[PDB]
Amino acid sequence: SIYPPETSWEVNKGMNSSRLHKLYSLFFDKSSAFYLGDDVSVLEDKPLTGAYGFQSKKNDQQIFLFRPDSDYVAGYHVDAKSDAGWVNDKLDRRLSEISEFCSKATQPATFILPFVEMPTDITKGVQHQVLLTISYDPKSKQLTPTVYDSIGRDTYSESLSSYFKGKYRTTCDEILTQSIEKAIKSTDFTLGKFTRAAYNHQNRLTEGNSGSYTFRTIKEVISSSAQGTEVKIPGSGYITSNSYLTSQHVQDIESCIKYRNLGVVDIESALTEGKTLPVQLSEFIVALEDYGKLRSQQSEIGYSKTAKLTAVELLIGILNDIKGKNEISESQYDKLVKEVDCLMDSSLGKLVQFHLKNLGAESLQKLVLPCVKFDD
Repeated sequence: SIYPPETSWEVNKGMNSSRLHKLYSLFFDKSSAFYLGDDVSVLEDKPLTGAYGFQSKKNDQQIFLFRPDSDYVAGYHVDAKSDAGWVNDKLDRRLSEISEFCSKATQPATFILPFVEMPTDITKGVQHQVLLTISYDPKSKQLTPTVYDSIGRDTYSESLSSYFKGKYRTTCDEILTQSIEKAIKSTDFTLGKFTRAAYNHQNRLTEGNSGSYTFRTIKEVISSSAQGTEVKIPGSGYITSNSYLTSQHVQDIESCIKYRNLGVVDIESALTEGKTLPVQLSEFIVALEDYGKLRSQQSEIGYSKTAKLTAVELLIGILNDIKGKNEISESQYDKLVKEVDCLMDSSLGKLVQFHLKNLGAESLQKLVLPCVKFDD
């Protein structure tokens, strides 16, 4: 399976398990604002199926980060006459696997699992991205569950009176606490206080960018567990959301999803042996081809559509020729210079600009010139 470059994506347009996995590649990119190799290093294994293991350099603690899964879903019923909802069987099945790992765990661990919360009895379909953290201390013996939420509170001109919270739920906390209680019913562990940390002042049905917030919280919870520090979030350690999810964070995310072409084997490698994934030139070709496909489609000033499909076609041909063995005709290089202005216009430009920066060239000509064979 492959995580394509989705050239038109932006953070307000939502998350899914595949792209949240793709963003995991930035955890060992020293160039990225999400870099963790300072804070932790890879572990072996220590087999927690479906999770990546990490050992902190600074202290004793073990961090397990679960790979996103489209079945990590909890549904809650807004109507409080109904039952609290459902937790999908797979999410339940790794509350049980965490608890069995902890039953033999001998060093303290934190478990990080990104999942999706949704209201089922409301006709409207809304998905909301949240983060489950379970930390276990081998001497308590406590699992403390926490949910990080990027859309809740400051409540007031629009809260529920403690009457109406008896009538309506806004959260899967009731059924998720039940799931965790049932998962440790087997064991001897005492269950710590279930808390939900709601940050980023107030948002709508929109997640719509909470995928990006919970990815960011993932990096914050690994960093803070490695250094033995409280987790800091908006409204509790960070001034406002833009302190937390800064503009550099947003673009590290947007460039990863928009412009790279990663196979899941590459990401698994990247976090099972703690290494960066250098951008290769084939990705550039693929990114162009899917900017081409998606720009054929619409809108059916500026450069015409036929102008930029003729642009990217010729530039893909060049990059293919450049790729193997092979080298590029001088006749074809003149065609490209008269297309260079079109390649760098309007988002297609940011695509070209991204790859040029990640393959070490100042421009198209400087990228392709060492490659040209003049006659003669």
